[PDB]
Amino acid sequence: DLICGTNYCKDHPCTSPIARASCRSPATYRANHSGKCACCPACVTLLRERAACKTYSKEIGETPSAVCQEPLKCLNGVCTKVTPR
Repeated sequence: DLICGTNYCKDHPCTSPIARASCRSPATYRANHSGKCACCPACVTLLRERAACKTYSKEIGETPSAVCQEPLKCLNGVCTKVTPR
């Protein structure tokens, strides 16, 4: 679990970043998605509630391009409606 301080990616820059111009819909560009602390851009796919998902943790470097559609979270391997409190 490698703390992702505001300047982490300055020390660990994206080495082979994709361009925004390269993502093809329905996939969409995100400036900070892939790699440890999400230093790399990605063309991402969004998943619906209940759909299966792989764990996403940038703190950990586990950064699948297919992610739950915000504010859904991947819990127990399923895109889950979390409502805080």
